[PDB]
Amino acid sequence: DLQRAARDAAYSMPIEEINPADPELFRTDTMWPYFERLRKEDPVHWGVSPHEDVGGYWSVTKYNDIMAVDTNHEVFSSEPTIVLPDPADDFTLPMFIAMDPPKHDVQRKTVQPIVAPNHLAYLEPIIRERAGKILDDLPIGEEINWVDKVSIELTTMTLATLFDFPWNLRRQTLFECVDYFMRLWNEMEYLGNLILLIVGGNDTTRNTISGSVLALHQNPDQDRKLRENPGLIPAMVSETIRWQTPLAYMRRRAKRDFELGGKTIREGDKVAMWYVSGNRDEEVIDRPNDYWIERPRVRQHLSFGFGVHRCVGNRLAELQLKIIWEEILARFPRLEVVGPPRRVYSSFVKGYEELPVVIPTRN
Ligand code: HEM
Repeated sequence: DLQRAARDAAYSMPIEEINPADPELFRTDTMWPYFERLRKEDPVHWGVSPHEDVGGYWSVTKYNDIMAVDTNHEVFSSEPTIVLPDPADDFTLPMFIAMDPPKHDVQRKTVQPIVAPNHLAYLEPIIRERAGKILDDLPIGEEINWVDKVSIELTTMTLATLFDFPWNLRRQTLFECVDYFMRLWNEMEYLGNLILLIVGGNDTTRNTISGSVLALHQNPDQDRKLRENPGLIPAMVSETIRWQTPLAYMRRRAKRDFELGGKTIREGDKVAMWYVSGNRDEEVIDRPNDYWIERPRVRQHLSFGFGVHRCVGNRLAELQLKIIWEEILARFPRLEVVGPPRRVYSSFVKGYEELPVVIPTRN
């Protein structure tokens, strides 16, 4: 089908021309063969994009390589940004994800409370109630865009719930403040930090909900295993977060000359940590291109990163999705995917815009 044509085109073409950051590979879902080939023949790979903002950059495609970059913030700087294209000046709000340790470590401490375990324990029964209602309102035996009707709805609910937003003069004035800045974003320390949490927990949680549904459509063996024993939901949530890799990569910038995969990454070079490709390294992961809930070491995966920038919201994400999926199995014995998805046109955000689903029956 498509996956074969791309395998042909990828192994055929001259390896230096492989530009993994092409967003048209990620939307057509044809990017796996390119990454597989690099993983073998050119693990640390110099490529060039047609786009200026990007230009030439290193693709780090293997698990251990990626870790060596992620964990080493002395050499590999999260400044000035963490996406490939260099910063404009549309949005100058201070993101601590694109800040380096001393300054970075301080700002992070300001958000660790809001995602602390005793606060998660407060939120759980609320998230569950609220998820329960969103799901009780879905239509039965009628086709819906799962992304708009379920993933966005549930994702919006969680973020609202996290910050006790509306869903009174100061509570209301803060929401409005936040809504303002989030709109501008799409088109000042503590405010950025709060905007980062929202941005960093929106499309990632969204896409993992849409992801799960497709994964189970593609593996009816593993749907059965899940509905038979619901104790496997946290496993399934892990394996989806690997399988789907909502943030495909994160970039860094070398502060000195550095040797990785026997190649000299030069000072000031851009380095793309391809988590999407590292999550499928045969060398570290058994049966990497298999949706496998009961795979051993289900938790060992790159999708939340490693090192000082490791997703601060990882346990909230896993608790959100756990509750969501408890509540989904309770209500719907089938989530039949009736048409092919329509994927986001980005090599950063690996996600869905459309996912046609029918829910036949309830309870
Ligand atoms: C499935 C869900 C999620 C995935 C896959 C994900 C993935 C990531 C990744 C890959 C990073 C960068 C790691 C690195 O550079 O080494 C990151 C950072 C971050 N994520 Fe998430 N994330 C998820 C959910 C969330 C949630 C729910 C929140 C907040 C409620 C959140 C907030 C953040 C923040 C604030 C950062 C920056 C951390 C720092 O700079 O120290 N994420 N996330």
